[PDB]
Amino acid sequence: LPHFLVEPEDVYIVKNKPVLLVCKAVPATQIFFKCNGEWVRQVDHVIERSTDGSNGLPTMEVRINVSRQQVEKVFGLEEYWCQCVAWSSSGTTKSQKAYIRIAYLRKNFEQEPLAKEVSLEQGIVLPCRPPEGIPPAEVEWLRNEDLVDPSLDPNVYITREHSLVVRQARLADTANYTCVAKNIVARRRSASAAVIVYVDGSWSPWSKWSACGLDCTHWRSRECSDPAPRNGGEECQGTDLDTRNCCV
Ligand SMILES: *[C@@H]1O[C@H](CO)[C@@H](O)[C@H](O)[C@H]1NC(C)=O
Repeated sequence: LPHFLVEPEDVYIVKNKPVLLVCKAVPATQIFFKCNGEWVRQVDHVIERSTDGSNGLPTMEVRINVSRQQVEKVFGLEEYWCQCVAWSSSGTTKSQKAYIRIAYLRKNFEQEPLAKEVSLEQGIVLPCRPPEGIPPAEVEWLRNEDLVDPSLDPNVYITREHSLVVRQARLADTANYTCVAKNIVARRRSASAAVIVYVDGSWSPWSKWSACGLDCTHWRSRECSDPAPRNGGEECQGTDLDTRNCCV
């Protein structure tokens, strides 16, 4: 019985360029391809006959070119497939069904990231669902122009559901985040989502009481710097100076 060395793999049509399906078996006397329940012509087959290194048995290597027009013309229930069959003195053998699909990628995203307002300690999740296409598109994130790398920082990482997760604000500051769907046919960039990191201003501890001056009054100082109000963040609610009656 013949044993396959090289089996036909699942190939995709990029643009309109032909695909090659390599098939090799040992021992082989005759080798033919069967596409969608129909045999391929002998002239279309590119045969390669050679003697095996391990034992004195004939080895055959065959390759067929399948164009874009050949795939799209076949209309039915199941997808375009090509199975390689090998012959010998003992019997026949069947290889794995290699599925040939026309590669594509849509323009409209299923889900795009939106603008979010977050504080210094709180964490945010930026969701993204890439457009439909065969094979599925890989997801890459951009912080403004620069590519987001999850290996550089543990606080910034991309989940299995393509969403970007950030747990802090100083480790990932203010930036327009855009989701990029990457496929062999086309690269699709989503709309930029403005992520703003605000610092809510809270008062600093009270200073020491000043000496009792004239008109029986003494003041105390206060500052809005623990933490200081940055970006959109709200200012400190209260007074900068506190007056109290204390003398002669
Ligand atoms: C996003 O870019 C716009 C200009 O196109 C800018 O005005 C805005 O502040 C940016 N947002 C962030 C978070 O950088």
